[PDB]
Amino acid sequence: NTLKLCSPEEFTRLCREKTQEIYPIKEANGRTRKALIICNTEFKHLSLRYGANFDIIGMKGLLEDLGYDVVVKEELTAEGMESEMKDFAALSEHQTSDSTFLVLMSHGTLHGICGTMHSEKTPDVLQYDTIYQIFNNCHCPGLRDKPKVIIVQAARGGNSSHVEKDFIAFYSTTPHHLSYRDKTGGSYFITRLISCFRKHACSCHLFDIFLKVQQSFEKASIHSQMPTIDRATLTRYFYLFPGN
Repeated sequence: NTLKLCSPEEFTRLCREKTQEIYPIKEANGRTRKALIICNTEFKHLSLRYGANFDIIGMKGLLEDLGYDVVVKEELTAEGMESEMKDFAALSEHQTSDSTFLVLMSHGTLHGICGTMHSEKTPDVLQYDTIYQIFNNCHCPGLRDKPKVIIVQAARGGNSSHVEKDFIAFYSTTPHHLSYRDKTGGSYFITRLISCFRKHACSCHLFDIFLKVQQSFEKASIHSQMPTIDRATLTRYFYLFPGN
């Protein structure tokens, strides 16, 4: 419904009692949190992703209610996705932010996300691996020691050096499986993620929220779809303290 807010009190208490178990938060005055959504709907050779727009609008609304200014880029090739993420990684405003969310929504393969021109004769895939190199500590100084949260809405095979740390990835389903949409076309993963954030971001850290999303797919099955936490290297709890 609406994003529920953390009291200033509960904010200040947790930042004081658990200072070394929590990611530090910037107060909103000079804060410039940034978030990126990449979504491909139409494809040169692959089925249309009807309803993807509902997921964009829902997740842009969630991120804004959590204090992020949201960049949305749509219908990209793999090369274009690479280019936008590098431009996004280099943005001044990460210096005055405490975190980021990367939301990727397209057709997917086992190890990558598809661009608009992808086909098995004309492969146009961005490896998920490449995301980690673009945003790591070496190549994105603005987000060092800050949580980089990746949300991936995609099928996962159903299309018929220096330190890496402070990442978490939340995939809509498990490897080799598909993700499903309701009769209006909205993704179940996105719909339940949004409502779970809106109820619990005020009092739960990120990993606890992800887990409640996964519990809902056990309590209310959707075929074999099970959101998956992947390649997680967070070193502290990530509280959002909405409203602060």
